Amino acid sequence: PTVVGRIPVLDVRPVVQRGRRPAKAVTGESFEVSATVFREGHDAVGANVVLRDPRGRPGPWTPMRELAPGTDRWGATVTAGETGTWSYTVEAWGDPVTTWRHHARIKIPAGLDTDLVLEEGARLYERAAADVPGREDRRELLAAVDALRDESRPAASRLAAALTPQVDAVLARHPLRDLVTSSDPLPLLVERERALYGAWYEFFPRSEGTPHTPHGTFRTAARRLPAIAAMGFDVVYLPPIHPIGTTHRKGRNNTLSATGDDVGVPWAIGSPEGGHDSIHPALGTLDDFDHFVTEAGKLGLEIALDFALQCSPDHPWVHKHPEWFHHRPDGTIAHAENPPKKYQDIYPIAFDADPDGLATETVRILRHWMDHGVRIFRVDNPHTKPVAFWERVIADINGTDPDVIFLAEAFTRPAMMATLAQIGFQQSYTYFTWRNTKQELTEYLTELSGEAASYMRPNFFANTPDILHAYLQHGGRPAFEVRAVLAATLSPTWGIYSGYELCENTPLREGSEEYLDSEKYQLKPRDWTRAAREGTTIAPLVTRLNTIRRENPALRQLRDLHFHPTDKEEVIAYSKRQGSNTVLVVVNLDPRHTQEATVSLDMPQLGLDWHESVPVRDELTGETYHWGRANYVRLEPGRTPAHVCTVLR
Amino acid sequence: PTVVGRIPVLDVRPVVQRGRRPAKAVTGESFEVSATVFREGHDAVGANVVLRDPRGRPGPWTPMRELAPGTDRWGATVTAGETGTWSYTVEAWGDPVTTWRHHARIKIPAGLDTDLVLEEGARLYERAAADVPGREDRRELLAAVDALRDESRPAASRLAAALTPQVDAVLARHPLRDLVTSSDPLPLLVERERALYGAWYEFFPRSEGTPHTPHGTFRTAARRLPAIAAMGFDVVYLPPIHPIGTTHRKGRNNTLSATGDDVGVPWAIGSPEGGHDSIHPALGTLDDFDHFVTEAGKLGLEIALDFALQCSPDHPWVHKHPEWFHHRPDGTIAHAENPPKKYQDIYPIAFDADPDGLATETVRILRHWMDHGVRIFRVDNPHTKPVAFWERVIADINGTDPDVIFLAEAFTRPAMMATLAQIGFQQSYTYFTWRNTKQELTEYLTELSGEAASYMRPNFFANTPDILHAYLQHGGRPAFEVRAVLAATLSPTWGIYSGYELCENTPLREGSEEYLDSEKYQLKPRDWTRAAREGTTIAPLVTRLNTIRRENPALRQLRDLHFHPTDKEEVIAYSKRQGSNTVLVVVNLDPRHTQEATVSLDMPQLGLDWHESVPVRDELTGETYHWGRANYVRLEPGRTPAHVCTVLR
Ligand SMILES: OC[C@H]1O[C@@H]2O[C@H]3[C@H](O)[C@@H](O)[C@@H](O[C@H]4[C@H](O)[C@@H](O)[C@@H](O[C@H]5[C@H](O)[C@@H](O)[C@@H](O[C@H]6[C@H](O)[C@@H](O)[C@@H](O[C@H]7[C@H](O)[C@@H](O)[C@@H](O[C@H]1[C@H](O)[C@H]2O)O[C@@H]7CO)O[C@@H]6CO)O[C@@H]5CO)O[C@@H]4CO)O[C@@H]3CO
Ligand SMILES: OC[C@H]1O[C@@H]2O[C@H]3[C@H](O)[C@@H](O)[C@@H](O[C@H]4[C@H](O)[C@@H](O)[C@@H](O[C@H]5[C@H](O)[C@@H](O)[C@@H](O[C@H]6[C@H](O)[C@@H](O)[C@@H](O[C@H]7[C@H](O)[C@@H](O)[C@@H](O[C@H]1[C@H](O)[C@H]2O)O[C@@H]7CO)O[C@@H]6CO)O[C@@H]5CO)O[C@@H]4CO)O[C@@H]3CO
Ligand SMILES: OC[C@H]1O[C@H](O[C@H]2[C@H](O)[C@@H](O)[C@@H](O)O[C@@H]2CO)[C@H](O)[C@@H](O)[C@@H]1O
Ligand SMILES: OC[C@H]1O[C@H](O[C@H]2[C@H](O)[C@@H](O)[C@@H](O)O[C@@H]2CO)[C@H](O)[C@@H](O)[C@@H]1O
Repeated sequence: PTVVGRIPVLDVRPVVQRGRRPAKAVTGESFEVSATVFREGHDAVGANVVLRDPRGRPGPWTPMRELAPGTDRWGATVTAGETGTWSYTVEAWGDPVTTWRHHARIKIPAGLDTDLVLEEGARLYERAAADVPGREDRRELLAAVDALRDESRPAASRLAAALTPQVDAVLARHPLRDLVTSSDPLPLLVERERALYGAWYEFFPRSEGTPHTPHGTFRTAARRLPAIAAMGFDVVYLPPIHPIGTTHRKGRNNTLSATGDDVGVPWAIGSPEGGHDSIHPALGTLDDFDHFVTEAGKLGLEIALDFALQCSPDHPWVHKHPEWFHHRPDGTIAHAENPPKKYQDIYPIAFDADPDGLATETVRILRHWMDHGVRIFRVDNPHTKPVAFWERVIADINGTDPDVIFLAEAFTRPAMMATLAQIGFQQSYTYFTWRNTKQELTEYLTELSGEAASYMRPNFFANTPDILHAYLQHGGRPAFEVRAVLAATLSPTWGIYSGYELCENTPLREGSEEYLDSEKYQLKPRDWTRAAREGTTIAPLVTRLNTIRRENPALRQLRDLHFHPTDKEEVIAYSKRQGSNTVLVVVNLDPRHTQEATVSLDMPQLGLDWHESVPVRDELTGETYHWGRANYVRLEPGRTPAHVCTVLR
Repeated sequence: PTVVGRIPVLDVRPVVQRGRRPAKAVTGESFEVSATVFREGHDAVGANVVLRDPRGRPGPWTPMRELAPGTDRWGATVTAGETGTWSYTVEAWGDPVTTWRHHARIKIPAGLDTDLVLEEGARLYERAAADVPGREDRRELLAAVDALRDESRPAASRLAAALTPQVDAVLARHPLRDLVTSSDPLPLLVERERALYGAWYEFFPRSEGTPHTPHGTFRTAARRLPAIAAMGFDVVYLPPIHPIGTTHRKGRNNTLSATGDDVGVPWAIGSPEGGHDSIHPALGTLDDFDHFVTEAGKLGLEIALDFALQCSPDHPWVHKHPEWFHHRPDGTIAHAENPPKKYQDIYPIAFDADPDGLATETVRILRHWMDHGVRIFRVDNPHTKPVAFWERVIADINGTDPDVIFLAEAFTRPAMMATLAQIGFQQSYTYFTWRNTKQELTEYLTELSGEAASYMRPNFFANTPDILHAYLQHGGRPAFEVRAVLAATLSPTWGIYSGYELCENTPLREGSEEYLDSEKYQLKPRDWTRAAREGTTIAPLVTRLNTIRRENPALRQLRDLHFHPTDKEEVIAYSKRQGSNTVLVVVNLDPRHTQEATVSLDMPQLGLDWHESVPVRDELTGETYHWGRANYVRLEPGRTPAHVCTVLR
């Protein structure tokens, strides 16, 4: 057996890990399958994609086209259906009819061998006719065969009868394919919509309490849910809900020693009261949690729980499984670190003495929470545990429960970030927060919407408890408005951490990305009512963004994205499409100064001619414009951060 | 069972066809193996390359280094030995000693836990000692262990005793490696020196005849061999040596109808006198050929025969194997083409009726010529026969005869060119002749010396019978001098077609790359003696170039190559290295005007400091200079094309 087939079909993409891990999609998502296809000699080739579902059934006729002239790179768009493990193959073949046609068009006017040429075409068309199941379509091709062979008619007339639109239409649907050659199948893991698309809201239940009982419970924290669903979110991400240790507990503002009433950091998991399978007694009981989850569901909210594989010094594991920790020679366990950040309040796990015990327990924990309706886990700092540990765990859980979604909070280097997604994390946190210029934003989203989309699905949290960017610190409310538009229009999954709406932007100190008086170390009650009546919240903008996303398929996908040029460095423009839905966005990245610019649209990239002028609606205001090749915009910070326009049908 | 190992080692390179075809080397050739290596958490990793020979034996300790900070990309150089099929693995591991050292250097001055830290280092070094086979080296590490544990000594003193050069030296050779993880093996095909390195001379024996018998024979053509060996060539490439057909024979200057004396084109193979396994009767017999090959061998010349899988209309195959041709409905066979070039004098082979019969016969033919000492085949237009056909043929021939070398004359698109090498062609013709500007030359050689060197070995023919470039037509002798220098210094294989030395540069007409009165269609006798006495030949330059190549290992490899900047667009500078041999070349690409420029050497890329001034010798003249960071040159066309300098040790 040779490595190349009769008709070379090489380097099929997408490919992950040389085919050892699957490429990714979700239900209804489209993406481009490509390959390098060519043949010996000078005759024409064709190619098509054969997409096979989990039961092995082939999809529709999906012909490919060469993507640029002389490159021999071919592509076609395919669309995932139901969830599960799919496969894709590229078939390449000689296209003798295209070849003949080319030669005929030249030879026949030139009077060169007209009878031999026309007979050769007749025999090609007959072979094509012998495969066509339709009787009418067969009749049509035999009628052309007859015409081609009618030696009483003029050459150019005979030929023209084989080149009619209705002959072309038959041949486009049922082409004569010589020497069909296939690649080896590549795998596609198709998952549920939410893996790609969803809006996320993070908050700490404990901060939503009362004057009598400041430490909120699941019963009191439930009252925040309706407001969260009303802002248009689909997922509520909770920090750790377990008991919190006392030894080395952190006080307010990341101070080393807690005082008597300090609540500590939820990520310092575990005490004599319980570990990762338990509920912090101040939040209530498992039954209260079930109530929280039921009420979330009725509002169309799924819960994502935080999963942090680490322990406070008081976690039961410390004495029950000492070999899950690395001990120094005096028996002590060094506290966890991410230099120059220190986590004095927790111990890191050691994985190499009892990897089987750790796997078994981890998945029991996850299954416990799964039995209570948590189908989405936000995994804390996954890059500080072994990659192969996550690979085995996710495989074990998705083996019985494929719907479960894991989000990797890996703010680390590219290689680890990529690899974590490739070994099975459905979603990933990203570098979004550190992309604020037009050049940074354009470069990064080109990367994320390109080849990386075959393995990574990004979750653009405009802020987190650990990340308050200088852009927001220095920008104020207009900056919060911009970042919200960007996140919500550039990724089909975005998120905010509670307080973002209120434009909280006081840092711990100059040049830090920590908040001052961070909610990680203290209860942080918020006057939601006042903010709403005094209009000091960007909650209405947030709500509108999620509505626009729910109303526009283009914003619920990642891969179709194009950046259109402008004459201003502060002003950025882009478009996204899904079927006939097209969304066009123009953002002023300057939060302090009004910017006026000219936006030059790539009209073909919108599916229009250059001279066309088509109507749009700015969905933020309801206002209408007529836009084309070049357009003046004027964006005043505070009044408008951006135009988020749909192209009107 | 997981795809990722305990310590991630990913995307090992070189890789060809995802591991389905081997990466390439020759004996004594060095190249970089790389991989992406990292781990969970913050501790250090290390990595090494394990090269395994055909009998499975591991090479030496070959430690890798990260190639750029923060990239997680690691590399080391390896060197191929004997010929055959090898394998390479990258091993990745935790490097606990580097990690410990880092922490110690900080903690010990800071007075933090000095006893615990020093004991932890002691126990690492003890484990390191248990692996070390050397007794002296073991003693050295245990002495450090003792020092580290000597609680009577100052902390910083204890530490310093574990960081001495002689401790480092032991640890560099025998490191403590945690959690060793390997990539899956990748294949390497190591072939003989001539596959990469060699100088080629093409001529037509029939042109070297006598006044009585103008049509030269193998006996008369042999007289040219001594002069070819004296110019320093290693390989003589002969056009087809078989009988030439009569039907549709071409006349002089590619005219359609031959007249009574016209000899025709050697590529129009076959007549009633014989086919591809026969000798043209006007060249003599097989015994005469044996004499030619024997005399070539005594002069250190190997012969490459042309292999052109195509027929004249009078080849016996036409009636013996009609199913090896495609016949039109009237029974005729369309003559071969490469549009807009037509080959009326030959029929192309059809491969799909009797592929097995074509394979069997092709390899019998090659083996015939092999039994007569032809161990190199120049394959004519391989891209017009199926890629899998070439794969099967080369594999069959190299299966029994691994020393045989095949050169692909595929002047075609990148995909086919790349693939033909990857399926087993040892060498390839290239775009060299159409790369004449500094930008073209720099770009193309960066490509050839980069990733493509894992599968493709280039053969830079400065001219061929089918390619007389405009640069030579418009440049005259100074152009010939430049192109020679380039070809000979940029590739470890180069070549010329007879008459190049005489600066023959008259095209068929303006804007053609054909020679006027081309040797393909006529006997072309040359007064070699007169040209030598009158100095109208660049044979002395050619000879000097081949001597320089024979005297300098740097020019017998491809992959080590760097372009140094200059302030003149017409002047190009580059360097190549192999061990302590460094060659530096500066060429004036302008054949009409003197050019003066400043050449700014990347001194580190030469292995020197910026301020250093190294002596060089221009090997073309014998003159000596002292060169460094910035150097004035002045290059007068006709007097000097280039400086070809060796850096003096
Ligand atoms: O006949 C049309 C063509 O004519 C002229 O081209 C010259 C050229 O200027 C000469 O130097 C020489 O070209 C060499 C190249 O130097 C050499 O690299 C190689 O070419 C290969 C390319 O390097 C490789 O990329 C590929 O080319 C593709 C290419 O990527 C595509 O873009 C596409 O090319 C089109 C051109 O864009 C288009 O403008 C025109 O080209 C003119 C050109 O302007 C003019 O100066 O047509 C082509 C579309 O067919 O297609 C090609 C694939 O065919 O592969 C090629 C080699 O196949 O080899 C050539 C010559 O052997 O010679 C040409 C004239 O022969
Ligand atoms: O001196 C340290 C460092 O401090 C400052 O970094 C800022 C930065 O300006 C902020 O925007 C943000 O950084 C983000 C990045 O925006 C984000 O991309 C990501 O960074 C990743 C990179 O994308 C990726 O390339 C890789 O980084 C490697 C890098 O390729 C290496 O070249 C090497 O970088 C060195 C730099 O040459 C040097 O400038 C300095 O870095 C500064 C930085 O200039 C400055 O603005 O030192 C490093 C050598 O340590 O190393 C890194 C790997 O460490 O992976 C990173 C992943 O981090 O994420 C960061 C935030 O993590 O925040 C930082 C504040 O630290
Ligand atoms: O109590 C443990 C630890 O939690 C925090 O750090 C988290 C952080 O919030 C996550 O976003 C990510 O960086 O992982 C960290 C560890 O789980 C606190 O900020 C930290 O001070 C605290 O010690
Ligand atoms: O005899 C056929 C054909 O020979 C020449 O074309 C060659 C060319 O020289 C080869 O090196 C390569 O390109 O393939 C061709 C045929 O094998 C002549 O140039 C041409 O006129 C002639 O028809």
